[PDB]
Amino acid sequence: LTCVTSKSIFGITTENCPDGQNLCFKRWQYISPRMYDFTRGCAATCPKAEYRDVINCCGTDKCNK
Repeated sequence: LTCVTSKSIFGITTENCPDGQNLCFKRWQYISPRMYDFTRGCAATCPKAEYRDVINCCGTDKCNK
């Protein structure tokens, strides 16, 4: 599995996920009422987000682009 790890106007950076990591993720991390921080990459499991966070996972190449 290959996942996107960063994206902008320049394009995307991708990573061939390590062994056992067969999901891509997108995560919104609550920082404060007016701020969320965004990450995306490879994962082994799709953890349940704690309150105020959102985590979405998928299992096909570059699905988190």
